[PDB]
Amino acid sequence: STTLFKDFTFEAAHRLPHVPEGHKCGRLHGHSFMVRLEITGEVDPHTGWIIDFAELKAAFKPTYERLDHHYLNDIPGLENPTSEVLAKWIWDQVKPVVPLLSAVMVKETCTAGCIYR
Amino acid sequence: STTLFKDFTFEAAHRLPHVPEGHKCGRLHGHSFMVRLEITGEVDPHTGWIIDFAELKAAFKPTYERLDHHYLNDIPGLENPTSEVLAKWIWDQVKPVVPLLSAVMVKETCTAGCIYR
Amino acid sequence: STTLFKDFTFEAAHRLPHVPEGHKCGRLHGHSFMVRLEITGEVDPHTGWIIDFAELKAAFKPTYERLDHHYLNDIPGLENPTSEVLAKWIWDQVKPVVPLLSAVMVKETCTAGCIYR
Amino acid sequence: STTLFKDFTFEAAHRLPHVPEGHKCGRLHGHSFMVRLEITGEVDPHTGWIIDFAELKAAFKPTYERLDHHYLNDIPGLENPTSEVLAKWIWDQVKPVVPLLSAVMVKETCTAGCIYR
Amino acid sequence: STTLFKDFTFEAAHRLPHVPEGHKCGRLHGHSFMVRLEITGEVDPHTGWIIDFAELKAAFKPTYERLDHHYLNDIPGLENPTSEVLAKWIWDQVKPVVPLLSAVMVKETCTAGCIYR
Amino acid sequence: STTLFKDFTFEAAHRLPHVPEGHKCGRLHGHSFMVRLEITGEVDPHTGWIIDFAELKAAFKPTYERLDHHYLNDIPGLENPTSEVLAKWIWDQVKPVVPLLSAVMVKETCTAGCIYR
Ligand SMILES: [Zn+2]
Ligand SMILES: [Zn+2]
Ligand SMILES: [Zn+2]
Ligand SMILES: [Zn+2]
Ligand SMILES: [Zn+2]
Ligand SMILES: [Zn+2]
Repeated sequence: STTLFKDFTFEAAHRLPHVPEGHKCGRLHGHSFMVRLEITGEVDPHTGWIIDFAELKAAFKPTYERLDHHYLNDIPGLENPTSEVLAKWIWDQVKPVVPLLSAVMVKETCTAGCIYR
Repeated sequence: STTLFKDFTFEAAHRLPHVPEGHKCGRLHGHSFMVRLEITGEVDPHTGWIIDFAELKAAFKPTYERLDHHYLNDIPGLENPTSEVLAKWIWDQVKPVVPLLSAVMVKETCTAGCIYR
Repeated sequence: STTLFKDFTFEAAHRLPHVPEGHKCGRLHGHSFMVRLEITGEVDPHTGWIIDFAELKAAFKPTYERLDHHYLNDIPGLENPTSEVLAKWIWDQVKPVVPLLSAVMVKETCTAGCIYR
Repeated sequence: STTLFKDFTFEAAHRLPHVPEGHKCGRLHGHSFMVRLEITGEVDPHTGWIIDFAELKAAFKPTYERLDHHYLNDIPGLENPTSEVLAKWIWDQVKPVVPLLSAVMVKETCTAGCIYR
Repeated sequence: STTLFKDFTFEAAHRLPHVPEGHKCGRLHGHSFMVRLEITGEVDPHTGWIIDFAELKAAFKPTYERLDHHYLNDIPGLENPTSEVLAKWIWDQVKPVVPLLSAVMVKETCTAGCIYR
Repeated sequence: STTLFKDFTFEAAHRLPHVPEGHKCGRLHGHSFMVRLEITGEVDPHTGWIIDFAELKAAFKPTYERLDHHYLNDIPGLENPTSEVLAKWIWDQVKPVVPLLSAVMVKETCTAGCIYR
């Protein structure tokens, strides 16, 4: 009934393979992505934390490193790297290392994002 | 399971008619409104999208074009143009042409708003 | 269902008493905190408001005045003033004087927060 | 050289009377304006300030009063309330009571502004 | 004197060819770029403007459409697309069509940019 | 010529000890500060940079680690930690190790700050 969240940003290149022929999103293009990891459980009586942040950064780092300053399409499972797919992919990578993960949000621009539960 | 949202902003004038006599919100005034449209449903296996963003831009244009750089009180329904009523009004114009709309959020200033579901 | 929310910022010092000895969060430090108060209920058909912002500002001021330009550890209950605890603590001061309160959000930095419902 | 700046926002209705017939700016609209007041001068060796802020807030207050939650065009000197006009008008009102003011910046939208000196 | 500025954002891929072997910036990556164009000139007595905003949108359009949703390295003059080269290149495409232009600010990420001229 | 800027944030405590009896700024308090370092110089013909953004972090690291998650009053030179004094103090710590530094900006809150050259 308490939730935490943490934002990270990464710089990346991608393109959408399944859009019609002219579409601007089929060009190779890039963005400053924002990812929000959201976490839900009990507040620890001694530490007063649901989770240490240094834990959360450590458990995300392997996945973060694959995304940042990379080309998304070269990453297995991101063959079609829209926000929807990216956020599912991210959940799939993070959830088995962060059991208390309750949601992933991805934002490609400042005016548009996607949330996966 | 998956949600998407898209943010727009318009510049309009409004004033509240039902506040007490000298209240600042009863004077002719303006804001940079932000509106957020939230969509929920199935991710298409092939496009990797819930909805094309261009369908949405197009289905909101007419309602948008009515709000932007206008005086709100002169639009039928926006007689009492608080944030609450305005989010409800946008939902009401928008839900018929975007069946997957799951929420409307209105912000009048950067420090306050309202969400209608 | 309609939800309102208002955002406030205060400047404050704190430190965490229960982290291990090296840790940077055990040092005397501070932040620009953000508290989001969120309210749920019925829109008044006459005023077009779930609540008047003036009643909200007035009901939170006592709590705000305690938090702002202060050292958080010196407030009873905020002895371990993390986000999770800061937010439960704000809910307990505010729920009694704002019965439609539905959530409290606290952010310490721009990239990390906590929500209590 | 040392410079201070302070940012204020106000909400306000306006319209531009000298744009052509169709033009959307010639329709009654509003924005959330941002004004930045910039001040240059000696730092006092004892207080470490160029100026007390409360002395800037109090010296701006009467100009800020006339602008916040008002229709700009009713204000003499603002009959044509473009950004360039509105920043030169604020300097004309503030400069006499803050003789260290060195610039005034007005923004109407988050992406556009104007600087007068 | 008076100064105007207008901000644009474009989404794009690039990478640096002249950085050391392993350097992250030599991978294909991208950013959400910010470009600020700054204009300096006389305010016209009758319109109250330095320059019509959409006279400026229309004049940046061909330079903008080439940068947006594109791969910076394919464009002639941007074979080494650093901030500093980007900014001067934007200058060189725009200056000839916007005589009053007085500065180009390019930003690659929220916390880093460069100003030419 | 060309200017680079890079922004950093740190989380600190302070209090001013030279303000009158009651003043809110004389109480132990904190902010999320922001510091912009600004650098001016030749763009290198081959690298297309003025300075390497990595040589800047390394040279600033020792100063940033003294300010971050600390109480500013304990640091010599910051006896009276106003924005103005702090900006000047950052200049004096950084200029010897970054000779192309041309300005330092400090922001205590999102709505106020100070530039030193
Ligand atoms: Zn994209
Ligand atoms: Zn209003
Ligand atoms: Zn802290
Ligand atoms: Zn306008
Ligand atoms: Zn880059
Ligand atoms: Zn302070």
